Amino acid sequence: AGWNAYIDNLMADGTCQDAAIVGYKDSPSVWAAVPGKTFVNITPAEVGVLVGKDRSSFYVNGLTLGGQKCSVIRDSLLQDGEFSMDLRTKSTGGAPTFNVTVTKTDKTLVLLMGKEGVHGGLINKKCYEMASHLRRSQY
Repeated sequence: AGWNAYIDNLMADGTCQDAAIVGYKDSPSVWAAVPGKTFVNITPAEVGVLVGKDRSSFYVNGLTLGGQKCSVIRDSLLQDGEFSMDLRTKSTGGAPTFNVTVTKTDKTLVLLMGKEGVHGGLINKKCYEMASHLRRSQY
């Protein structure tokens, strides 16, 4: 239990839709991602960009979570006093956008997917709290 409560966020959040707490260590794992959507399918590929040591690439093209290309809009996933990253699903050809806030601790990779036409500020608040537990988790 506990992790499922940060999954109870997406459900209790009237803004978020998906969510993925992912043990992105050597071998990645889904510590608690709402299954049936896409994030839970996070492998070291989508995590290779969500956490890759690369210092410039994906900040302009977009990350990938379960094969879903989102787009960092304030890369601060590395604890420079933030660990939050606004990577949103950007549209192409009159498509609809959506947003995801992705937070990171010292051993986990929390993600917060969310979309009603989503602004990307209340998800940024719900990822800061999803990771607020992973920060109180000492992981």
